[PDB]
Amino acid sequence: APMSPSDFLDKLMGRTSGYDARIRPNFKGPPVNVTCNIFINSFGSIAETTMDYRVNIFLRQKWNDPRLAYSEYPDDSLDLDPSMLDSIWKPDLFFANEKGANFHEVTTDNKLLRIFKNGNVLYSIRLTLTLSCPMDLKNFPMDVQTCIMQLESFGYTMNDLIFEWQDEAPVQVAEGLTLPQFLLKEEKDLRYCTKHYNTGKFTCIEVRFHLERQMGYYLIQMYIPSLLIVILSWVSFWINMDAAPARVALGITTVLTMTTQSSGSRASLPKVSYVKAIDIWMAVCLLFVFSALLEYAAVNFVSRAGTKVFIDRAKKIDTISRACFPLAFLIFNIFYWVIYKIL
Amino acid sequence: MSPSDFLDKLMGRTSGYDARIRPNFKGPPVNVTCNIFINSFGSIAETTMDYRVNIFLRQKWNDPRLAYSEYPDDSLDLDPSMLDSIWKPDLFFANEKGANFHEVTTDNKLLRIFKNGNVLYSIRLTLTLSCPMDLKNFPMDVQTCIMQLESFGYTMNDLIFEWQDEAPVQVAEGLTLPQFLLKEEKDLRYCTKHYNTGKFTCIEVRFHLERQMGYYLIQMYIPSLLIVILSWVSFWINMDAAPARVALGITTVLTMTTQSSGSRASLPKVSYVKAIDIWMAVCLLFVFSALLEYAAVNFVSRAGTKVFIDRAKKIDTISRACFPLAFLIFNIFYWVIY
Amino acid sequence: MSPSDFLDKLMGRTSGYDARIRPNFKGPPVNVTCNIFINSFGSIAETTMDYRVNIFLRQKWNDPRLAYSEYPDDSLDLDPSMLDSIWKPDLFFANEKGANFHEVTTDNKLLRIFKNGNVLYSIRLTLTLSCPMDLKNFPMDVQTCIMQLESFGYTMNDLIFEWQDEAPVQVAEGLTLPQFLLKEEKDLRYCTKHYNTGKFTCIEVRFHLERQMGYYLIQMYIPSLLIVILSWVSFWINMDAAPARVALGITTVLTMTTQSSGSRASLPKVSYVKAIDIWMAVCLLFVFSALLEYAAVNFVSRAGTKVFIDRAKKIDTISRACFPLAFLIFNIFYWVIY
Amino acid sequence: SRSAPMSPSDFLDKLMGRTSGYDARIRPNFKGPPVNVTCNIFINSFGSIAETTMDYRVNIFLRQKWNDPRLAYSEYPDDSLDLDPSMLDSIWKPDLFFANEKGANFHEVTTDNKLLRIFKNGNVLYSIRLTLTLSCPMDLKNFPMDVQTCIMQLESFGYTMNDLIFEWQDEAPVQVAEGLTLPQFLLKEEKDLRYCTKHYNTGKFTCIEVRFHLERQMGYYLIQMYIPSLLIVILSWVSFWINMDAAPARVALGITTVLTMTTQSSGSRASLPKVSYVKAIDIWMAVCLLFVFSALLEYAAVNFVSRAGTKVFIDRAKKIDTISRACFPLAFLIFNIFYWVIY
Amino acid sequence: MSPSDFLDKLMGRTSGYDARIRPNFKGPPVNVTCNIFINSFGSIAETTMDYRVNIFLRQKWNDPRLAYSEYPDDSLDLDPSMLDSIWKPDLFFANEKGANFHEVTTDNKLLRIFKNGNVLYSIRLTLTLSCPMDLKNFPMDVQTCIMQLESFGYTMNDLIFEWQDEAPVQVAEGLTLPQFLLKEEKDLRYCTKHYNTGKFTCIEVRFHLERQMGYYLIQMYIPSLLIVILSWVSFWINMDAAPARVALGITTVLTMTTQSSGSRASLPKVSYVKAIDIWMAVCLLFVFSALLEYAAVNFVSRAGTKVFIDRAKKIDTISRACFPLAFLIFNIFYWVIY
Ligand SMILES: CC[C@H](C)[C@H]1O[C@]2(CC[C@@H]1C)C[C@@H]1C[C@@H](C/C=C(\C)[C@@H](O[C@H]3C[C@H](OC)[C@@H](O[C@H]4C[C@H](OC)[C@@H](O)[C@H](C)O4)[C@H](C)O3)[C@@H](C)/C=C/C=C3\CO[C@@H]4[C@H](O)C(C)=C[C@@H](C(=O)O1)[C@]34O)O2
Ligand SMILES: CC[C@H](C)[C@H]1O[C@]2(CC[C@@H]1C)C[C@@H]1C[C@@H](C/C=C(\C)[C@@H](O[C@H]3C[C@H](OC)[C@@H](O[C@H]4C[C@H](OC)[C@@H](O)[C@H](C)O4)[C@H](C)O3)[C@@H](C)/C=C/C=C3\CO[C@@H]4[C@H](O)C(C)=C[C@@H](C(=O)O1)[C@]34O)O2
Ligand SMILES: CC[C@H](C)[C@H]1O[C@]2(CC[C@@H]1C)C[C@@H]1C[C@@H](C/C=C(\C)[C@@H](O[C@H]3C[C@H](OC)[C@@H](O[C@H]4C[C@H](OC)[C@@H](O)[C@H](C)O4)[C@H](C)O3)[C@@H](C)/C=C/C=C3\CO[C@@H]4[C@H](O)C(C)=C[C@@H](C(=O)O1)[C@]34O)O2
Ligand SMILES: C[C@H]1[C@H]2C(=O)N(C)c3ccncc3[C@H]2CN1S(=O)(=O)c1ccc2c(c1)OCO2
Ligand SMILES: C[C@H]1[C@H]2C(=O)N(C)c3ccncc3[C@H]2CN1S(=O)(=O)c1ccc2c(c1)OCO2
Ligand SMILES: C[C@H]1[C@H]2C(=O)N(C)c3ccncc3[C@H]2CN1S(=O)(=O)c1ccc2c(c1)OCO2
Ligand SMILES: C[C@H]1[C@H]2C(=O)N(C)c3ccncc3[C@H]2CN1S(=O)(=O)c1ccc2c(c1)OCO2
Ligand SMILES: C[C@H]1[C@H]2C(=O)N(C)c3ccncc3[C@H]2CN1S(=O)(=O)c1ccc2c(c1)OCO2
Ligand SMILES: *[C@@H]1O[C@H](CO)[C@@H](O)[C@H](O)[C@H]1NC(C)=O
Ligand SMILES: [Cl-]
Ligand SMILES: [Zn+2]
Ligand SMILES: [Zn+2]
Ligand SMILES: [Zn+2]
Ligand SMILES: [Zn+2]
Ligand SMILES: [Zn+2]
Repeated sequence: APMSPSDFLDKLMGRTSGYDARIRPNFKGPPVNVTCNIFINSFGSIAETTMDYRVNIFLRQKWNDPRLAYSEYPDDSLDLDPSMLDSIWKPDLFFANEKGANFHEVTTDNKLLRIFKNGNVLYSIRLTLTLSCPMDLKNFPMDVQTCIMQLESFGYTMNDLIFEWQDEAPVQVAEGLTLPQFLLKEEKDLRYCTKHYNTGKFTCIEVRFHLERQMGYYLIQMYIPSLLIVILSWVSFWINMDAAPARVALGITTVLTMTTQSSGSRASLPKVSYVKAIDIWMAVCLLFVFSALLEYAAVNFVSRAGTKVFIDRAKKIDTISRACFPLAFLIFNIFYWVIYKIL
Repeated sequence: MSPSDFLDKLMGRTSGYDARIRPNFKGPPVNVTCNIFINSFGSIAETTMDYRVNIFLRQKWNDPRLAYSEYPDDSLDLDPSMLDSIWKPDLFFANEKGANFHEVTTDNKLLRIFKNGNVLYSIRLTLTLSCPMDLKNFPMDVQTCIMQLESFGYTMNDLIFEWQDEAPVQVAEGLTLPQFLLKEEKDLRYCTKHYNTGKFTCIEVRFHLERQMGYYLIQMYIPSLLIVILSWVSFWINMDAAPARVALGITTVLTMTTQSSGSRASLPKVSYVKAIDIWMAVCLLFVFSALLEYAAVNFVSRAGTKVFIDRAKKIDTISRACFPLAFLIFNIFYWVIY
Repeated sequence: MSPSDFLDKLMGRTSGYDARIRPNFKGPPVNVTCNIFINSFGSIAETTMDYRVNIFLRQKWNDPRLAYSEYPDDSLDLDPSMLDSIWKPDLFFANEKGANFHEVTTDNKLLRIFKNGNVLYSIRLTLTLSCPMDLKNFPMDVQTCIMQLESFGYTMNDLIFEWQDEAPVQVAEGLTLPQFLLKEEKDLRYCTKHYNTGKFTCIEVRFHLERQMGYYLIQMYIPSLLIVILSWVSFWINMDAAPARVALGITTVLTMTTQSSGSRASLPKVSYVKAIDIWMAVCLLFVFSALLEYAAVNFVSRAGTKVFIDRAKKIDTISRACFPLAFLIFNIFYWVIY
Repeated sequence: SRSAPMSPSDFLDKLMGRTSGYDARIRPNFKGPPVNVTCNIFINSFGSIAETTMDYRVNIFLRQKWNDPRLAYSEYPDDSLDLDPSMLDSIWKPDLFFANEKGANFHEVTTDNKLLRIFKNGNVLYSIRLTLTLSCPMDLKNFPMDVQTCIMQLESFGYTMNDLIFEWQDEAPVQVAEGLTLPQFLLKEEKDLRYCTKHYNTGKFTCIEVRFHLERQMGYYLIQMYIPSLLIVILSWVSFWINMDAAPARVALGITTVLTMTTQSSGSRASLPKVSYVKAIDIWMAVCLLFVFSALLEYAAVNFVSRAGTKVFIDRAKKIDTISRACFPLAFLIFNIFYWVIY
Repeated sequence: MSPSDFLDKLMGRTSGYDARIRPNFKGPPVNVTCNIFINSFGSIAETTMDYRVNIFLRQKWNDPRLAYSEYPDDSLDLDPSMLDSIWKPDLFFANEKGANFHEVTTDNKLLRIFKNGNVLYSIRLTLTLSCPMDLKNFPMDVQTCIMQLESFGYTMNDLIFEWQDEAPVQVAEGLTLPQFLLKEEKDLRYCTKHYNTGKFTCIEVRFHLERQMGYYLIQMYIPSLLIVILSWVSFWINMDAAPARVALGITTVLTMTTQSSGSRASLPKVSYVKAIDIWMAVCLLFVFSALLEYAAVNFVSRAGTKVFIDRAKKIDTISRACFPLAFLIFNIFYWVIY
């Protein structure tokens, strides 16, 4: 008859085992090789203001512990109760760019422990992580962001512990996982982030996600409504020059609506000190609207004396402006959209 | 037999019971029958794309090691501290963003065992669950929010989940949602997962949430009508009054833009066209056209000759009937489509 | 007898006491008498539809195993660490959204035992309780917020809750709420629950919260009067001044819409008509009619003939008396109804 | 013959450990008079004073002193001994809680922020660092020239007055960190001390109280509230120097000042709780609104009496502006004299 | 010697080691040498007057009880669970508002011991530290944020802190702050505390944060210029156009007030004059004077006599050159001062 599980666990890692979790596998020999892979269950809360993003993952860690090799059962592997994780050695993996992180204990510890005949261990744990993602917003809202995730050892130096991504499918994403503001690109870069502190040299592996911001929201809520205000400023040119309060009021309100439009769009962003692509658009839209008001300043000023010579001279400005600003604004959009579509 | 001695022999020191070993450990998978009582349902957020729920999660399964003959009682209600001593499933919620137990004034847990070794295990949980939303038809949209009950560590050969046949999901009497109607029919299905670590049991319940329309009539649709109707009073005003007709034309356009942008403030920044965007867009055309109407009236009437003053006067008389007509025709189409 | 030896024999190692067994375990249900002291009452949120409270929860019951004769004292005040050694009820709050104990500087708990085995158990708790609100009469509404004390694991045959006869709910002296008046009368009743797991004891207290009106007079009703009264000054202005009368008519309409929408910002998005919606709607009619009044005046006076200029002049003289009259008549109705 | 003094390990074991027979569940002088606990606090930080939630936050060192005869020692000549704070679990100590506490926490980084010192005669000094959010009911009648009294109640939860009594130190019970400033308030030097002895249906419990006096700084409200209101009132007066024929200009100027004043008034109430009594800022805004609203009614009169273009009425209307030009600046100055003198 | 046996003899059961006793307990104070690695630096809030940091805190000291000769290794890297078995300093952060350890996936701690008994102890911490700010020169202000490392329980005769001589504070490569520049030079000093409980070791590091100006040029200073320049176009407009010049004068004043008040929204309510208040105040004078300029032009030109119409015309011609000049002179002064 085969050995009872209770007796087996006691002899392998319990009281009678002589197993010490404070000693690493191959303790006098070469470093432990931990093979990592992650399953991304959820990806979101991508905040420009706080410059971070949230992720829910299953972190898988694989390594060999010869002390856990067994011959008592024919099974290729054994699925163990996760309470046995406290009894075995395991890597001290932490996330270097983590701002917040927690385990999941409902309804029980969200953990998995599997051991193989030859002493291989599979250790999966569910984690929620808030990771820092420094952003370059120069091309906002046509920007593309690279958010990273660093898996590092806190206490073991490179001679004792080394991390490594799986060869096949290191990062997996849940089927049908969508982000409302971004597109998560299929290609994820993998690299080493090996750290050198004054305490020594520590293993660190990295994955980089590429996030492309979706443009459609900004067309509807930012670019189209700015067009509306610029087009509105042009109706001044089809209005009678004698109607001063109407043309001025129409010129002012477009300028002020454009400033609140511009400042309101910057409300959901961090206070960076470089020029963004949306700042260029709003600046130029503000010129075209501001020029339409200066256009009437000229029309009102040259037409002071009611002599036909000046009334017609002022009339000439409106006829030119009626064609030139719509032309000049179209020329600007050609340049603008080509620059941020080509580059 | 004294309860103290009984508990010791069944699951305590003298029992030889090992909670690290599942029931029927060398045999077929443990069949866990689940049912939930929804105590509270709310915090349905479009922005963060999730909802909050307070539930009693009931789990039923058979553990032959816990069968008893010492008492005639069909079942025994045990102190929940004994839950630490017995095996139980590792149920987690796959789409959970936040979750907690309830420990006031004591652990909000229930443990009941039956003669034949059946276990009833109820626990009170608060869960924040993710609910991806399709807002194409907002605010006449209907949302499907799910809840996945999954095993983290046991594969399908060791552990299987299953909904109760009779009344798997129960809702507290008189439970109302201020923004939504929770439909009576809940879909039940399997979400069985296949990871690189293996095949894991997963069962799913889908709630159907129908957004209540009344709020948006009062705070969104009626006040937009008011601005469109306001733009039409321009057509009954004297054409000579340029500042009045222009100012009235502008303010309606700007009030309409702030109205439109303000309605999008409580929503996530999605990149598709919503039903409210169509309404505001068209309302903006009718108000913007009313201003362009005066641009025409002011332009054709430049020279004070009677021929043009009457020609300009003709535009207002047509516009007075045509925009109210055209706007009514639009509402017929709009409300019929959705 | 030394206290150390006494505690050891009553509930410790040598006692044979088992906290997993209830008092009168083979007999009738344990009668727990509850009373609460409300230390703090506030954070009453309409949006999230809940309120926060800080209380001392007192529980009284008899455990014959804790009867003593070793000391003449009527009762003994025990160190609260002994609460872990005795049986106690599993009271939870059914409508609790959040709850916590208080551990600074030590556990905020009290344990007192009496000669005959009676136990007094007081614990300080902060609770966030759900309070579904009816805002039909807002801001002249009155709200009923409840608090349910329930057993999670014991059925009615094993455990029954009951309010004290004398002063079950006590309130700290000078406790005031800035937005509400907490009425002196609190309703007490049974909320006995029937789940598929059985029948569970539940007792309930209902607080009546009357919203204070003064804030809304100053920040909502008076400023709306100001805008309505402002619209009437148009009628004392020259009819030739089109831009002035129109601009004055528009700005009052738009100020009234932002006034109306801004007042709904601190409320949940409910789909029924509130009393404040009626007021703002009617105020909007009187302001909107004042603008339509000038549309008529400007339209009938097109040709500068004396017959129409006087006919248009007649409208203003009637309107000067009729709208102030009609608005006063509306307030008579409105304030009398609510 | 001078033998070696007792080892600390053995000493702690005999005083409060295994061999001691010490029971932390029994109070000092258990069959005798009440334990006299002498309290004092050091205020490390004082802030987050919120009108809306009606509370304030404080970081303190809470010192408690009392005598436990069981902890008297003669084995060392030292007047006192500084003990590892893990020994706090082994001794009896008071059950002090803060009666008006809405939130409270200990500090465990990098170790427990606690101090335990014992004296030859059995006196104990126990200091613990706490962050507390305390409720402070506010009277805003005189806001923003209001003065607030925020209290802090130290109470026993489980011990009645016959077993436990609290008492402030005679010398310097409340100490404040040097250079501690509050941006919105001035913390007055004088702190009131008194008894808050509680009588519940569970009995009579010791309670001692400290009252802080917080005087709100006026400078912020001059710059952001009072001066900008003056600007709008002064702006309304420029109407009186404008031509009476210019109806749209005088009306538009009259309206915009009224509406700017309402948004000014409602915006100032945004950071306050929704109280149902009249505040001092409500009086100011109300009167400022009268002066601006009267300036518009002034033109209603000017426009109405001057209907027919006859010289008699045009001059009669002209007389109103000349009186108003001097009377409103006078009347507004008279109001400020009254207003600022009252508060 | 096996590691298990070695740890048992050095600090475990057979060791006789007592973590409640400090190294050199009857002798001179323990000298703890501190150094920090700044992994992250941010959340610098003016409103709450604090900042957040993520660090590795390194502590070095000698414990002769931990000296070893059993292995030739210069040092040994120990499992961090052994930290509970050894004595270590009670370092706390005096100006800490919030602080936490990091336990994912295991305790983020490092323990290394040397032959001679030296200990290296590194722990990862997130800290929210208070940073009182002087905003007199905002937004051209420079801030000094400090970090105090103090002993809570040990007086100066038992425990002394000290910064490392070489590289006490290290910063992660490529660490940038979006609003500030973290200066390379960090001041180090002693903050030794004297309470009524005694004299306690305290060492301090001061970071110098220079606020980046570019954001405020784009979102604050340039848009204010735009409104001031807009006010000047009034001077090229016909004096007969009263509603146009007044409306243009008003809207610039009101846009400037909302501009000014909106810039103060992200700041604490301090009662001293800031540099941005001076700028907005002066910008408000130039815009307010442009409106008073027309009050003069409209008033002196009452009677249509050529003498006054030209006299009023003279004011505009002077104002057209003088305000652009005077505003340029102001900017020369302003930007040179700060
Ligand atoms: C000269 C200003 C007057 C008032 C003109 O303003 C207007 C029209 C009327 C006037 C003629 C409108 C104005 C923009 C200007 C034109 C300006 C630009 C096209 C850009 O800026 C210029 C000058 C600027 O150096 C001050 C310079 O950046 C420097 C410093 C930078 O460090 C961060 C550095 O990276 C760089 C290398 O070098 C830049 C390259 O080039 C453009 C960047 C300005 C955008 C401004 C805005 C966008 O939204 C802002 C806000 O939400 C609002 C309410 C109004 C906008 C506005 O006010 O827009 C706003 O502030 O035209
Ligand atoms: C008809 C609208 C035109 C544009 C008129 O608008 C104005 C004046 C000009 C036009 C003549 C102004 C308008 C109110 C209307 C008159 C309307 C009422 C007195 C009330 O509503 C009516 C119709 C309503 O049914 C559409 C009906 O509800 C029932 C049936 C519904 O099912 C069909 C059902 O769901 C619901 C639960 O029970 C009701 C009993 O009775 C009143 C309730 C409307 C209030 C509206 C408002 C209050 O604040 C809102 C907002 O903050 C804002 C910015 C402006 C307001 C406004 O716009 O106020 C506002 O939106 O007059
Ligand atoms: C007299 C005001 C009239 C209405 C003038 O207002 C205007 C133009 C029109 C009028 C002529 C506009 C006004 C500024 C003033 C001129 C004022 C200054 C240049 C400064 O202030 C003066 C007086 C001030 O003492 C009241 C004094 O502070 C000292 C002494 C105080 O002890 C008496 C003491 O407590 C204090 C701590 O230190 C100071 C040194 O000097 C300047 C500081 C004022 C700035 C004001 C503002 C900036 O943004 C604010 C707000 O976001 C807004 C909406 C409008 C602004 C405004 O309203 O700006 C605003 O409120 O001109
Ligand atoms: C065996 C451990 C550790 C130890 O406790 N001792 C006594 C020795 C003895 C001889 N040589 C090395 C050690 C150290 C290192 N090994 S270990 O490689 O298994 C180990 C164990 C735990 C660790 C660690 C390294 O880095 C930080 O956490
Ligand atoms: C008996 C357990 C587990 C174990 O510890 N041992 C020693 C053996 C021995 C032989 N065959 C299988 C095992 C595994 C599996 N069984 S179990 O089915 O009861 C079990 C128990 C706990 C588990 C688990 C599976 O997966 C998740 O956590
Ligand atoms: C004695 C307990 C409980 C138990 O553990 N056993 C062994 C028996 C034995 C015989 N009859 C009943 C029991 C049950 C019931 N009793 S109890 O009434 O004291 C009890 C104890 C704990 C409970 C509970 C009821 O409801 C839920 O939590
Ligand atoms: C000695 C304790 C407590 C106790 O456990 N016993 C057995 C007795 C015996 C005789 N008289 C009184 C007691 C009580 C009271 N004393 S005590 O004064 O030290 C005490 C100890 C702990 C307490 C308490 C009072 O009230 C709050 O919690
Ligand atoms: C040895 C400890 C402590 C102690 O427990 N005893 C018995 C004595 C005996 C004689 N002299 C001093 C003591 C005190 C002080 N020492 S200690 O320096 O190692 C120490 C240990 C722990 C401490 C502490 C001081 O202050 C803060 O917490
Ligand atoms: C602590 O050690 C440093 C060198 O590591 C030394 O310079 C300093 O003097 C020591 N401090 C004391 C108080 O002895
Ligand atoms: Cl206007
Ligand atoms: Zn790539
Ligand atoms: Zn369905
Ligand atoms: Zn009642
Ligand atoms: Zn005082
Ligand atoms: Zn320096």
